[PDB]
Amino acid sequence: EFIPSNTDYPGPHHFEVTFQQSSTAKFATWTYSPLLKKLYCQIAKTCPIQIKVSTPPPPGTAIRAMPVYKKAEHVTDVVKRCPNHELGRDFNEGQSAPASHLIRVEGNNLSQYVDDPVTGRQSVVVPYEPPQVGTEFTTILYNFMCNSSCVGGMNRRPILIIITLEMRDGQVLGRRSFEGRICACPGRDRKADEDHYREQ
Amino acid sequence: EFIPSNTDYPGPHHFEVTFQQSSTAKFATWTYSPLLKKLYCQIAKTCPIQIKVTPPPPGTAIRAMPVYKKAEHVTDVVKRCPNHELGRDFNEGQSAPASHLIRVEGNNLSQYVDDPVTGRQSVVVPYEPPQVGTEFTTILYNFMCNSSCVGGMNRRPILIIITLEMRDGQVLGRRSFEGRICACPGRDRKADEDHYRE
DNA sequence: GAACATGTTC
DNA sequence: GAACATGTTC
Ligand SMILES: [Zn+2]
Ligand SMILES: [Zn+2]
Repeated sequence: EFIPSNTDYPGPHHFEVTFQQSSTAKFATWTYSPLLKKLYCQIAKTCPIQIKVSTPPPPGTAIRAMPVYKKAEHVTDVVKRCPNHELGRDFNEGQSAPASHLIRVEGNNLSQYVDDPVTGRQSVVVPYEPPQVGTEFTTILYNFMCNSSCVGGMNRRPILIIITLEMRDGQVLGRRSFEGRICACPGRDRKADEDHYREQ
Repeated sequence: EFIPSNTDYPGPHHFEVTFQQSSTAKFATWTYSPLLKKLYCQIAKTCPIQIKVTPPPPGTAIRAMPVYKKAEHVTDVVKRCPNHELGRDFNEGQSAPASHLIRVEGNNLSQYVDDPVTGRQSVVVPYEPPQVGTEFTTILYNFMCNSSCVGGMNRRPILIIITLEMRDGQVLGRRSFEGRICACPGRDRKADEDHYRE
């Protein structure tokens, strides 16, 4: 349990996590690499994630975002904000979410922020909301308060976002995961990363 | 007093601040440019600074103190970037306050002073007579934050303000020079000295 | 955004 | 130490 399972498992309900493709326009804040199942996002800059459910789940069902290290070695390490930002004045003050946590859900007040005493694991749970009428997808806002190169945070260590569809009980109804990249230039990094990996 | 004066003023005694030249072998933990009166130093890697003196009324002591080179930022107080101030790697092991950028390695008689009115951080040590056969006294120094350290002096150059002053704390000597805690003190000075030439 | 700065890898 | 990684200046 302390190491959570990256492994995708879309539940009985179709569990789809989709990033509505950013505006094509030049200034991206979060481009997502379909090919790399990787998300390059600017820091503390809201990026939204869509979730598609083929069939409705029993109520109280909810979604848990959780960051973790890709590097097997680090998986053991807990994902947390870099102290330097953890106390940082600039955002702690706007947002009620605990400083430590990396993943902030933006725009929900039922958002529950979690530390697993057993695993000392950061996460943030929100209760599933019916996709807007005439709308396919329940969209969510996620804020990352640490760069991927944030030293004393996950310096230099890639991470995975584990979004799970869970019962109140906690039974896993479906999970999807992808690489994250909080950087300064999610654009450049994506292209270099794409050319860098694809051209290989 | 809030903005300490960069200006050099060797006094009655000849205040000699000098870095005995580094090995000249390829590896450079630290280097000091005499052209730019700038010192390049790897982080937290001990760097030795000596001083050559007229003997000075006892209790005289010497204080290092960092200040931003950029006028705009002289007002700001140089301090360890949180993410280091917290940092386990060295904050444990040494007895000096994490806040502090400059650490003196050799002494236990060193005092790390956080001014209440200015709020500035510096370390004061008492002058020791150069050891016999030694022309001058030599003080270890430790910088616990890269010159490019976020939440500290993340991008902004600094000057080390060294001064020898009496127990009264009056100013007897003073010299300052720019510092740059980097990861590659060598390439930097060559880049910077190279740059300046052209 | 391209030029630059600056830490890290192999 | 060269070549890569990555926030930052203008
Ligand atoms: Zn951070
Ligand atoms: Zn630091």
